Amino acid sequence: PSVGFASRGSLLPGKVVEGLPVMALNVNNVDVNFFRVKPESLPAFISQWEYRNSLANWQSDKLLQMADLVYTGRFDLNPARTREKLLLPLGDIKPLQQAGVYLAVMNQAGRYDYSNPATLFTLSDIGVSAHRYHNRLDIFTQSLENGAAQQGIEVSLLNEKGQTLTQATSDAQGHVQLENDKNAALLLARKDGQTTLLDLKLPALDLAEFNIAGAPGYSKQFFMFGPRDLYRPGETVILNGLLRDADGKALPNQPIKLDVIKPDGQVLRSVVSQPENGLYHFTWPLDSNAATGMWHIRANTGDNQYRMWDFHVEDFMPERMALNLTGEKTPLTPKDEVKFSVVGYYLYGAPANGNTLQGQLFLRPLREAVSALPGFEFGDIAAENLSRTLDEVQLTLDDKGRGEVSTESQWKETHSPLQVIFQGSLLESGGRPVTRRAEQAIWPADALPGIRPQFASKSVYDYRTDSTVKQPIVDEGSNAAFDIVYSDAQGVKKAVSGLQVRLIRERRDQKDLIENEQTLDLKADETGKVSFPVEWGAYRLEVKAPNEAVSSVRFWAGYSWQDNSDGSGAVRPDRVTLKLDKASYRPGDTIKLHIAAPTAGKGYAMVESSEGPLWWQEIDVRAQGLDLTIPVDKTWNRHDLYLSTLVVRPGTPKRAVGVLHLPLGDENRRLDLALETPAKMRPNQPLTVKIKASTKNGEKPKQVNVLVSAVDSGVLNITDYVTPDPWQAFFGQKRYGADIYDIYGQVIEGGDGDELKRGGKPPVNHVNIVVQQALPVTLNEQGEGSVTLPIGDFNGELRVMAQAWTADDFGSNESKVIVAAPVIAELNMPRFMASGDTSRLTLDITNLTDKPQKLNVALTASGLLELVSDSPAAVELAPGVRTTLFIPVRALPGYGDGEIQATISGLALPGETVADQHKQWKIGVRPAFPAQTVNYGTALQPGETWAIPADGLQNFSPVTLEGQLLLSGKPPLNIARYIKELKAYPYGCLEQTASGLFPSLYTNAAQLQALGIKGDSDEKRRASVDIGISRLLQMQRDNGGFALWDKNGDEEYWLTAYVMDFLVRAGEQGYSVPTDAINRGNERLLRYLQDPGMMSIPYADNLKASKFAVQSYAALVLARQQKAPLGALREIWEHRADAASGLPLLQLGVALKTMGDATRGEEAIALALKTPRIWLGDYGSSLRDNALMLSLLEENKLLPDEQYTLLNTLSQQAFGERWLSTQESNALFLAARTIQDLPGKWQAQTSFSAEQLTGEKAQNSNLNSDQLVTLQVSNSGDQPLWLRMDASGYPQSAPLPANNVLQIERHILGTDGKSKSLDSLRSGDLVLVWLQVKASNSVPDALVVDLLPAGLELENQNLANGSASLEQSGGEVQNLLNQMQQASIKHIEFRDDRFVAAVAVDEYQPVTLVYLARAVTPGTYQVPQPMVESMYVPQWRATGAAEDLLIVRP
Ligand SMILES: [Cl-]
Ligand SMILES: [Cl-]
Ligand SMILES: [Cl-]
Repeated sequence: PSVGFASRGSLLPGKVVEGLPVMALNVNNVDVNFFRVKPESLPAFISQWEYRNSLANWQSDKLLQMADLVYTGRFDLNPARTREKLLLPLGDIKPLQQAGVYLAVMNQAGRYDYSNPATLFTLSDIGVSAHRYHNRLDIFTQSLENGAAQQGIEVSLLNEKGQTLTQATSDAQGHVQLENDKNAALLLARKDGQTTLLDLKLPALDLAEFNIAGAPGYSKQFFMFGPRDLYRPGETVILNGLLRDADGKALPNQPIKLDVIKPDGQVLRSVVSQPENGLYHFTWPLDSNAATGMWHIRANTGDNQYRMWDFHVEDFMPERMALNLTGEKTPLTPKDEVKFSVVGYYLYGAPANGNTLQGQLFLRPLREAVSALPGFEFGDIAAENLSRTLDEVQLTLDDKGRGEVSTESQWKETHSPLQVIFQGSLLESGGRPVTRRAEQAIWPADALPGIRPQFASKSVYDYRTDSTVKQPIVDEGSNAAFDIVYSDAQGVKKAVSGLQVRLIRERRDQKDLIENEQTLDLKADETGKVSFPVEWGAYRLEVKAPNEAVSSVRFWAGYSWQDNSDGSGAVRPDRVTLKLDKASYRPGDTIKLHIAAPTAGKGYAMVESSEGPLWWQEIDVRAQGLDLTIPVDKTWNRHDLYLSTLVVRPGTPKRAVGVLHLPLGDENRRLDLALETPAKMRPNQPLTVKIKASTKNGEKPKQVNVLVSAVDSGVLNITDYVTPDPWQAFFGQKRYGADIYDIYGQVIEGGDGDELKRGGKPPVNHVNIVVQQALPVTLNEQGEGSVTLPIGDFNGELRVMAQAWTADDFGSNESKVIVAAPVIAELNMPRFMASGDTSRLTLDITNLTDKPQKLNVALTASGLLELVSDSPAAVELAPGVRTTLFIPVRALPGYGDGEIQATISGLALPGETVADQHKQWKIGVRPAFPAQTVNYGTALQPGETWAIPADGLQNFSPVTLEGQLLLSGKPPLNIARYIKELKAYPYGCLEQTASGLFPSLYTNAAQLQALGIKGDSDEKRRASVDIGISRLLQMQRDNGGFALWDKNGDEEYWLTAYVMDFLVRAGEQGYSVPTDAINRGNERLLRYLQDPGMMSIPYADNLKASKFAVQSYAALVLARQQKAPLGALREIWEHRADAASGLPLLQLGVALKTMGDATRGEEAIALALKTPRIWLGDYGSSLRDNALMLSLLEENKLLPDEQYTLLNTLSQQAFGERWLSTQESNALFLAARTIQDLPGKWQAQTSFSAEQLTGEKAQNSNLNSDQLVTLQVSNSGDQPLWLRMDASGYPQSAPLPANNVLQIERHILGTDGKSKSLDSLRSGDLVLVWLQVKASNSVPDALVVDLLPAGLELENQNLANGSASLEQSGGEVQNLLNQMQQASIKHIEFRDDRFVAAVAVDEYQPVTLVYLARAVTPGTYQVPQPMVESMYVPQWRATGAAEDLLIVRP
């Protein structure tokens, strides 16, 4: 009993019309109404309509207000009881033959439903295909069916408002060139001869199947390069630069502005770089307190289009070993055993003989099985057990440093492609791994079916998994389109017949209901396009190939509440395989292109750039292929040049696109750079690099400049660093500078360092980073030169890198130099040690001589290190043999460094004298517990002095004690942070009305503008107060009391005092309130003081407390008018014990003082500031009451010291409050509106300065323990100064677990999801450390510092290539990972001695954090407690439960 639009397209052709396609079942008569959309403001209609399937009855009023009804036509059909689709004769409708975009709303004759089927369309046989560029836009007009009517004058380009900007004609048969805008919205065709709609708001055609990728530097090229992309905090960043034009040619000496960007996006430093001999060179030191993450240097050549140079800043350890994990290139069959070949070796040139390889084998689905087909999914999504942990790998490499990893197949009957991932960790003799990942593809057949939905993927919430996930969605009652391909691993589409295309409806709340079935035949290099009528709910489209291989994609049918993925539903055109005769072309050459389209079709063939086309027209394509000539022009001096083709053929006219990069990079512009270095060398000796630049036929290397660098391979392998190539930078394939738009897809068919200070001074890491960069040299007449780089005490591999340049000639080369001693003696130690820890250090002595060696190793420990044993080892080593000495050590108490020294004897050298060798290794030591923070804050009056309390810095060790002193002229409470808007609202009930106007009695537009708060004009605000008064007066009852809405309603006792307070204050602020109303109100307030017994508050939990709050408020309002009888006040005072808050007592106190009883008045006020805080009925809270008490004290100019105490308390309460009620923000605004009205100027004389300190804003000053213990500050100003003192450092001993506001707990799980037994921990084990943080109020700036036991090392997730994955190894704690994904995390840091997370937490949302760690150095370790604290409020702090010692076994 339904009828709806089947095509859901935006354009039906004027030729082969057949009207609008409609699918009906048992519906004989259909009433359709057509509406012509108003030409003006048409983009506003499209954005509101969003190309829907149906029209909502309420939302129809707004949408159809910009469209006029032209025809009301009913249509006669003949179905009695099949759901056949049919035509709609539109040719007889004369108003529809006119220009404009139409909307058809159909309904069953006498049916009334919530929504009726609706579609937006245009009747036209015109087919435009626009091309967008950075400045211009070239449109190509055509025609549907047999004919390519190219003439195009009719181009209506409308903006966001809905006004046409330009319209003209050009080129052979017809074409048009127009000015492009950044905020352009539409494009329309023809004045009277039909209309074609094309909008720029829709995503441009997806060219994902085409190689249109490259650098976006179409303008003057600036190649940013350096010796590495990975730095440690405290290192000097080296960056070089060469500026050239679009064709790599030299240009005049111009300055380039460079900015250093932090991971948070803030700039650190800005410089103006000037070139020296055509070379740019930027150097600056990273602070030791620098943030870890992806930093970058951004360059500005002058085009204001930034050039980026990314670099990691991490606590990395250079790799001392190389690990190669190799699978098979070709996918395995489901019957095949999975095998990985392992190769490990020390970079100093020796195999990893006997080294342990620990690892994980995982089974995962291989859905993105063909890289050549991006977006195409392969395999059954409904198939179970495709994600598993296969085995834990534990093996020893042979004498050659070789091994093999294998697992028998446990997926022999799979119909879906799978993958086996080996996450292998090759371990050092100390336990530190070198981790790598290898993947093995498994294919159920040689060719598989692949599915790509043509519809967008939007983020839809799923309450079955309680997590929002982006999934391909389509509107309910609309057809779902899909691209189906039968492809091999390489991407070539194979011919197949008998594909079981099945539309399955998944159970909502029995079994999966098979909705529709199909049979598909595919041709080679053909993309199948299937469309199925979809109803509602969960769906799955599965295609089965005759070889039994099954592939399926899940999709939801329903509503979209915006939240769309950036162009997820973009049109993908059919491919036109374009072939070229030569691999590279030049200005003197002539290109011969073969256009091999799927079928015949007219359109265009051209050469493009980012500034426009260069071969504007070519129109024909005939038979099966077309070889055409393109003469490459001499003025084309750029490498962003591409080729493009378009073909169309009617049956609907199927469109196909072809795109290909035109290579213009000549090989004669490349320098033949040769580097001659020795293959092997000794440490502490200088390395010599012999450079030789040349080129064939020419052989003239005129003034060649060479920049030589040498970096440790163990640094470069972490980020698989590629040697910077200047030829590929300036001449390599640049990105496609165009965007293609066409309508063939819509055609109808039918401070700094402060976080590290809170955690504690990190121990120093003494690792050696071997990096060298010599000055740029000049090569002589022959093109010869030499660079000598001094190499220190390094044992490993060194990568020699060189960059060469002239004006247009660029070269790059690399060579590997092994730096190794005759006998290598290397010590493996943890990253740091804590006080009271024991670590088994390992010393590897390797004989790299051809002769046997006899040595003595003498060991001693200095600093905060001591040897557990004696180790007076006698070492005898045969050629190429390595031994490992176990050196157990203990870390002494305190913060500092430790050292192990080795003096080796009997080193027999050939020819050379036998002399003693010396080696030193340092380790950083720190306490095994987090730092504590002491915080002080006070306002110093002029002349007055502040000194640090004697009991303050007593628990800190002076060595690590650091502090921060912030001085300012304004209080720490910033009202703009809590109040963004302050506007009058004179409507609603009695409470709402008074609450929307109370702040409006005191502020003004000038004050709000100075505060940075949005408000009303003074005129609007005053008019609103007057409206509110007149409304409130109508709620006054005959007894003078006030009701909630009407004068006849029940009396509201607290609100009567509230509204009376408002109305009396309104009078003092220049507003008129009738005298009779005030008198009646005051008479009623007097009844409250005299008669609390007649008060009916039945919902009150504490009736006496409620009655007391009413009387005290009534008392203050009458006393401010000198109308409160002292007898009544004294009798209310006798019941003071009834108060449940300080506010009623402070109000009563002010009343007693005002009316004459200063003794009882001062007693009440003093009692109020000691009394802590429908339910109570007073609409109150602690926050509100503290702000009202503050205004009361200020207003009555009493207890200024108590005012400063409440102001600091308020600042912390506002900070910790999720949302503020109207009365809280009102009270807070009124208490803090006068503090920013004072200047920020301040003066102070301090203990740490001989010169006076002055400023106009808050100026921080870092302090050391000498300064802090004698810290004294004096106010030398005429205004009060505000000081904040934060001191941090390790205590002398470990404190006990404590918590205030915040809560933290730590638990360690194994990768099996079970609790890990902290004794049964072995060197190499991966563990999941789980933190849970809770809070009794909002902590927007919580800093989680989890100091590690020295035996645990973090798996740095930022350096994915060199570490184990949290995602892959955390499958058994997916609940915890999902909880963590929901947390608001500012940043996460994987440091040497700690895990750090900056997070927001509150009472309704506990935070879950999970991190992956590895047990490395064997020993017995102290476990520091987990810590969490607020940066702004350091008193919001928690230390988790004390844990048992951590034992790491060998
Ligand atoms: Cl080991
Ligand atoms: Cl006030
Ligand atoms: Cl802060």
